[PDB]
Amino acid sequence: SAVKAARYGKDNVRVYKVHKDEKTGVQTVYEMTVCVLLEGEIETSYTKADNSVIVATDSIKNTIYITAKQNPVTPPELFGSILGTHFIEKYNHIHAAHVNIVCHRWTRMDIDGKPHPHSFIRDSEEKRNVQVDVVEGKGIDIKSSLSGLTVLKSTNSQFWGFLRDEYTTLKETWDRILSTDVDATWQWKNFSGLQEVRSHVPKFDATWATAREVTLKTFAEDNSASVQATMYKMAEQILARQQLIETVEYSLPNKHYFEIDLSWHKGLQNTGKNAEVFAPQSDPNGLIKCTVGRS
Amino acid sequence: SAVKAARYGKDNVRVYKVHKDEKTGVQTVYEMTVCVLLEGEIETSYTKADNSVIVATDSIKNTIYITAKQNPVTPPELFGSILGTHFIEKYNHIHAAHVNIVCHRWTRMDIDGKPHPHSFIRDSEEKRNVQVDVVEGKGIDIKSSLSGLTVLKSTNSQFWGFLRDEYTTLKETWDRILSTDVDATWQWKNFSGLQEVRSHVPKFDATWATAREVTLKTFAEDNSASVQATMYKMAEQILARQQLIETVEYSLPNKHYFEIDLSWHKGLQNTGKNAEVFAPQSDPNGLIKCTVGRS
Amino acid sequence: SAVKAARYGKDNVRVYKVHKDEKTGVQTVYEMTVCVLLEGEIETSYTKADNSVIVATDSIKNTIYITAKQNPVTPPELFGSILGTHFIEKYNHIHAAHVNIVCHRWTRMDIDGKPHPHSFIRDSEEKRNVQVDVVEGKGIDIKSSLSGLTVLKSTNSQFWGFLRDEYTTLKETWDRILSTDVDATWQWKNFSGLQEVRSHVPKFDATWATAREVTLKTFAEDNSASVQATMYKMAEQILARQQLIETVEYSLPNKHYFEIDLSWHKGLQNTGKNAEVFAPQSDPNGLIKCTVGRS
Amino acid sequence: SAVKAARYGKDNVRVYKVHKDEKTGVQTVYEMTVCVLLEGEIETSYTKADNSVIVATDSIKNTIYITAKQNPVTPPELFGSILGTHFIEKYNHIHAAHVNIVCHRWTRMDIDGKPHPHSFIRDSEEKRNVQVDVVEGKGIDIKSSLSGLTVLKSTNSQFWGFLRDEYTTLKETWDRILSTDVDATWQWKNFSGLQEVRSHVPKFDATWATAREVTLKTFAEDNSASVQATMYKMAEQILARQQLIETVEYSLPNKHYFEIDLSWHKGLQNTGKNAEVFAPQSDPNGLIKCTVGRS
Ligand SMILES: O=c1[nH]c(=O)c2nn[nH]c2[nH]1
Ligand SMILES: O=c1[nH]c(=O)c2nn[nH]c2[nH]1
Ligand SMILES: O=c1[nH]c(=O)c2nn[nH]c2[nH]1
Ligand SMILES: O=c1[nH]c(=O)c2nn[nH]c2[nH]1
Ligand SMILES: O=c1[nH]c(=O)c2nn[nH]c2[nH]1
Ligand SMILES: O=c1[nH]c(=O)c2nn[nH]c2[nH]1
Ligand SMILES: O=c1[nH]c(=O)c2nn[nH]c2[nH]1
Ligand SMILES: O=c1[nH]c(=O)c2nn[nH]c2[nH]1
Ligand SMILES: O=c1[nH]c(=O)c2nn[nH]c2[nH]1
Ligand SMILES: O=c1[nH]c(=O)c2nn[nH]c2[nH]1
Ligand SMILES: O=c1[nH]c(=O)c2nn[nH]c2[nH]1
Ligand SMILES: O=c1[nH]c(=O)c2nn[nH]c2[nH]1
Ligand SMILES: [Cl-]
Ligand SMILES: [Cl-]
Ligand SMILES: [Cl-]
Ligand SMILES: [Cl-]
Ligand code: NA
Ligand code: NA
Ligand code: NA
Ligand code: NA
Ligand SMILES: [Zn+2]
Ligand SMILES: [Zn+2]
Ligand SMILES: [Zn+2]
Ligand SMILES: [Zn+2]
Ligand SMILES: [Zn+2]
Ligand SMILES: [Zn+2]
Ligand SMILES: [Zn+2]
Ligand SMILES: [Zn+2]
Repeated sequence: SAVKAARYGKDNVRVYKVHKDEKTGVQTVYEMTVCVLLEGEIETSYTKADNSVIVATDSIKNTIYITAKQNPVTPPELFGSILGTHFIEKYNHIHAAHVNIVCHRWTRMDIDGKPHPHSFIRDSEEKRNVQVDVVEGKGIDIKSSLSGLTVLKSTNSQFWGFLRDEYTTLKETWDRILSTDVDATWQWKNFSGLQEVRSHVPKFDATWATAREVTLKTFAEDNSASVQATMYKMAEQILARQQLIETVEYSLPNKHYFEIDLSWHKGLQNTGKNAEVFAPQSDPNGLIKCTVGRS
Repeated sequence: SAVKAARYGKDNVRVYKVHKDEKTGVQTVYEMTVCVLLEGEIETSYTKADNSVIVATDSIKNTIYITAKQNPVTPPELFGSILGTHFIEKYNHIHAAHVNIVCHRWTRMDIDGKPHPHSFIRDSEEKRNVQVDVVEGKGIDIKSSLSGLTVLKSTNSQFWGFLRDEYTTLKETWDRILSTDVDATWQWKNFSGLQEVRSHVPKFDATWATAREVTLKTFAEDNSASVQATMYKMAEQILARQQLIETVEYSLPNKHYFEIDLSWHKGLQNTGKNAEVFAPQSDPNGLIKCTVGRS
Repeated sequence: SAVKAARYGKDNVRVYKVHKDEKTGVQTVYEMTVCVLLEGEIETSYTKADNSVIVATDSIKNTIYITAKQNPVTPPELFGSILGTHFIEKYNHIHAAHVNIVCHRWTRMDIDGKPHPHSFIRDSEEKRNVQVDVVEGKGIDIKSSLSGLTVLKSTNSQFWGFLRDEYTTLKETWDRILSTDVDATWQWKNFSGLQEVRSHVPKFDATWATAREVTLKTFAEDNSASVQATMYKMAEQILARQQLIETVEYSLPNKHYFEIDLSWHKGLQNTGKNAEVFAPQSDPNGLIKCTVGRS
Repeated sequence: SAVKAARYGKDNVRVYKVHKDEKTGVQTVYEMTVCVLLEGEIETSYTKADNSVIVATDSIKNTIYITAKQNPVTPPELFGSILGTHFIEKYNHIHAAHVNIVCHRWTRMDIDGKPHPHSFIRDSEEKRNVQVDVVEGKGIDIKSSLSGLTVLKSTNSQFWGFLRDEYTTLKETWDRILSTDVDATWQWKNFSGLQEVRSHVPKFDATWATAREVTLKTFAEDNSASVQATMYKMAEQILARQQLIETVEYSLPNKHYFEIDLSWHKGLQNTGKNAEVFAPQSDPNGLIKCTVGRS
C-alpha cells in the first residue's frame, strides 16, 4: 500500500471579528466558519507514525485566529488567500492549503429609520462563501459563491414539452410555482499569488453583488421555461459582467409545491386556474445543475 | 389503569396559500406548518380498540386544507381559531382542539427598487407563531409569538455585581458582546368564541409588530445590565402598549462570544479594550426566562 | 408590571466522565447534556438590575462539572437529584432547581466476540433522559424517559372502524406498516429528598429497562388496532411492574409509509396484497399521546 | 457563453421495500434515499428552452420506484448499477447516470431472545452508501462506503512529536480520548457493465463487512500515534483483503474531548492521570483524510 492523497487540518472554526471606528463610534462585525486543510510532504505521518511533519490542527486553529487579528477578514477571498499563503510560505514541506470560509450575515439594524452603530440582525441563513486553494508554484484558485438564498415565485413558471414515454405521469403545465435554494459559484481566473489577489480586491464584493442581483432579477422576471433555461440566463449574464471569472455554476433544487384536489369535498375547486391551497413537498426534489463558461 | 389525559391529531402539516388580485395582478403568498391535536370523549380508542371515536388524523389533515381554502389564513390567530372551532362544533364528542401554527417568511422581492408582483424571498428563519386552544364551553386561548429572531450587539452589554463564591470564575465585565435568539410570547385575554376573536382581528398583526419593534429597539438601545434586566424592559413596554394581552414571556439564550488571549504569540493583544477577534461558542449557553404580567 | 415567573441557568452543557478500574483495566464512559434552571428570590435581577441575586450561569456550569467529578453520574435520576439539591441547599434564596439530563449512548464494543476494555460505539441516537425538579420544602419530582427509539413493523398493524364523514378519504386497512419514534416518560412518586432518592437507586435502571423491554415486545407482538390501543397496553404493563411510578406517558408519531400505485405502468401491481415498494412520508405525521395512571 | 457541464435529476427519493417469505412468514425490509442525475445531449434544455431532451425528474422518480419493484434493491451496488444502466440504455441521448444510494438501518428485533419475523429497529444512524456512475461506453464505476459510524476510545490514543513553533500551544500527550465519525470509501475496479457487476455480487456485502470489521478492530486495538497513523492501518488491511478494490479513502473528524482544570476549586484534581470529567467540544474539530492505493 501507499498514500495516493492526503490532507488534514482544522474544520468548523468559528471566528468573529469586530472593527470599531474611534472617530464615529460605529462598530462593524464579521462572523465566519473556517476550514483549513493542508497537503505536502506529510505521508510519513500516515505510514510511519512520523508526527514531525504535522503542523498540529490545534496550531492551524491558532493561526486562523492570529491571521484574523492581523489582517482584514473581508472580502473573504482576500482573507482566505492570506491564510492559505501563510501555510505554504511558513512551512517548507507544506505545498497546498485549502481554505473554505462560510460568511454569516450580521446586517446592521435600522432603529427608527437610522442605522444603529453596534446592533445587528441575522437576516437570513443565506451565506457568502469562498473556497481558496493556494498551491505552491501554481498560484491561488478561488471559487466564490452564494448559497442558501431561498426564493419562491407564485406564477410565471412553466414546464411543458418534455419527453413523454411509458415512465411519464407528469402533466404539462403553463403556470406553476417555482421555489429553490440558490447555490451559485463563480470561478476566478488563477491568480499568481497574493499581490495579484490584492490588486483585484474591489472586484470580489462587486461580483458577489452582481451575482446576487442577476440571480434575483432573472428569477423574478423570467417567464421560466424550466429551471434549466432560467439558470442558464443567470450564468450568461454574470459572465458578461465580470471578465475575470471563467465559469459560473448553479445547483438548484426544484422544491415542489403540489396542487391539492379537493373536489371530493362538496365539489370544492382548487386545481388549475382555481388552485389556491398547495402542499409544499419536503422530498423528493428535482436537482438541476449547470456549469457555464465562455465560448 | 386508566387514561388520565389523551390527545391526538396530525402534526407537521405544510400549507401554502396564494391570493391573486385579478385587478392589479399582484399575488401574495402564505406558508405555514400546522399541528392540530384533539381531545374529548376518546378514551375508548385507547382502552377498548374503539376507533369509532377517532376522527382520523388523515381527515384532520384534509380539514386543514379545506379550512385554508375557504377562510383567511391570516392573521394566524384567526385561522387557528376558525380551525379549532370547527372541530369542537362539528364533532359532539370532541371538546378541545389545540392548533399550533408556525408561519414562514415569504417577503415580497424588490427588483430595481419596485415591489415585484409574484416573487418572494425567505429573509430569515424568524417565525411568527400561534398556539390556539379552543375548549368547548371555555372559549379560545391564544398565545402569539415570534421566534428565531437572531441578533447581536457588539458593545453596550455589561455583567457585573453577580454573586461570587467558591464556584465562581467568571470575571466581571463592563463591555461584552450580547447575542441571542429571541423567543417572545404574548398571551391574550380569553376570547369567548370566534365572534370575539374576529372583533379584534386588526390587533393581532399590530401587536406582533409592536412586540418585534420593542424587542429590536430595546435590544439595540439598552446599555444592558444583564439579559434579565433587558428582557424585563421589553415585556413591560409590550404590556403597556396592548391592553388585551395578559402576560409577556421571553426565553433568551445567551449565545456566548469568548475573548481569545493571543499574548503567548509575539505579545499580541486581543483582550479587554484590545479585543477584536472572538470565539463564538456553540455550547453551552445561558438560558434566561421571564413571564411578566400586570401589577 | 411585575414578574409572574422567572427561571434562568445554563443549558446544553456537555459532560463526559470516565471510570477506570485499576484492578481490571476496564474503563467505562458516560456522556450527557445538562441543563439547569434555577428559581427563587431573583426577581430584582429583572426589575432593578440587581445582579447580587444571580448565581452566574457560568458558575452553574462550573458546578455541574464539579458535581460530576465528586459524585456518581449514574443513574441520571441520582445525579440530577444531587445536583438540584446542591443549588437549593447552598443558596438560601434559591428555592427550586430544574435539572434536565440527556444521556447519550456509548455502548462497549465487542471485538472478536469479547467486550473491549476501553472502546465504545454510539449505537443509536436513542436517549435516556431525566427531568428532576428539586423544590425546597417540597421534595424531588422526577420524570424519567426514553426517546428517539425508532422502530418499524411491516405487518400486524391495522386501522379500521374510524369515523367516516364528508372530511374522510382514508381507506380502512387490515394490514399496514407502523413506524414510530418512541418517547415514553414515567413519573415517579414524589421523593422527600436525597436520602429517599438514594434508597431507591437500583429501581431507576431497572425501570428504564422494563419500560424499554415492554415497549419493544408490545410493539413487536401486538396486532395493533391503532397507535392509541397499542401505546395504552405498553403503559398499563409498565405501571403494573413498578409501584413507585404514578403515571406513564407516551408521545408517538405515526410515520406514514404510503403505497405506490404503479398500475399505470404496464399493469404493475404494487397495492394491497401485492404492495412491496412504498413511499416513506417525511411529513405530515400523526401524533398520538396518552398519559395513563392508576385506577 | 456555452454549457461546459450539465446534469439534472431527482434527489432525496425515499424508498422502502419489503420482502415477504410465504413459506416461513419472515419479512425483511429495506429503506434507502436515492438520487439520480443524468448527463448527455441535454444542453439545449439550458440554452434554447428545448424540453424535448428532458426525461422529467418526476419520471426519473417513477423509474426509481418501478426499478425497485422489479429488481433486487440489495446489495445497493447492484441496485444502483441496474438503475443507472436503465437510463443510458433506454434513452439514446442520455450518456451517463449518476446514482447515489444511502441505505438506512432496519435491524431485525430480538424479542425474548428470538428474531422477530416483522419488527425492526433503527440501531444507529450509521449508513451504508454507494455512488454508482454508469457511463455509456465506459462501464460502471462504483464507490461503496460506510458513514456515520460514531466511536470513542477512552485511552490508548497518543499525540506527541508534532511540529512545535511560535503558533503552537498544544501539549504533547501519551494518553487522550479519541472519538470520530467514520466515513470510509472503497473504490471498485471499473466494471464493464451489468453482467460483470452481477458476477461479483457476493463481494459487495462481504467487503462492506470487512471494511466495518477492520475499522472497528483497528480503532479498538491500535495504540494510536495519531488519527493519520491509525486510519492508514485500516486502509492497508482492507486493500489486502479485497483485490477488486483499487483504493480506500477515510475522512475522520477528531471530535475533541478537553480536560477541565478544576484545581481552582478546593484543589480538585481532574487533569492528567486524575482526569475523570471532560468537556466534549462541538467545534472546531480536526479533519484528517487519506486515500490509500496499491504500491
Ligand atoms: O471546501 C469546503 N466547502 C464547504 O462548504 C465546507 N464546509 N465545511 N468544510 C468545507 N470545505
Ligand atoms: O424545471 C423543471 N425541470 C425538469 O427537468 C423537470 N422535471 N420535472 N419537472 C421539472 N421542472
Ligand atoms: O444534492 C446533491 N448536490 C450535488 O451537487 C450533487 N452532485 N451529485 N449528486 C448531488 N446531490
Ligand atoms: O404547540 C405546539 N408548539 C410548537 O412549537 C409545535 N411544533 N410542532 N408542534 C407544535 N405544537
Ligand atoms: O446576562 C447574563 N445573565 C446571567 O445570569 C449570567 N450568568 N453568567 N453570565 C450572565 N449574563
Ligand atoms: O431550552 C430550554 N427551553 C426552555 O424553555 C426550558 N424550560 N426548561 N428547560 C428548558 N430548556
Ligand atoms: O426539561 C428539559 N427537557 C429537555 O428535553 C431539554 N432540552 N434542553 N433543555 C431541556 N430541558
Ligand atoms: O393508528 C392510527 N391512529 C389514528 O388516530 C389515525 N388516523 N389516521 N390514521 C391513524 N392511525
Ligand atoms: O410535536 C408535538 N409534540 C407534543 O408533545 C405536542 N403537544 N402539543 N403539540 C405538540 N406537538
Ligand atoms: O453522490 C451523492 N452523494 C451523497 O452523499 C448524496 N446525498 N445526496 N445526494 C448525493 N449524491
Ligand atoms: O491525531 C491527531 N492528528 C493531528 O494532526 C492533530 N493535530 N492536533 N491534534 C491532532 N491529533
Ligand atoms: O468537512 C469536510 N470534509 C471534506 O471532505 C472536505 N474536503 N475539503 N474540505 C472538507 N471539509
Ligand atoms: Cl425538477
Ligand atoms: Cl448567561
Ligand atoms: Cl396517525
Ligand atoms: Cl486533529
Ligand atoms: Na511550502
Ligand atoms: Na364538540
Ligand atoms: Na435555598
Ligand atoms: Na444512451
Ligand atoms: Zn471542511
Ligand atoms: Zn474544506
Ligand atoms: Zn406538534
Ligand atoms: Zn402542538
Ligand atoms: Zn434546556
Ligand atoms: Zn430544561
Ligand atoms: Zn444528491
Ligand atoms: Zn448525487
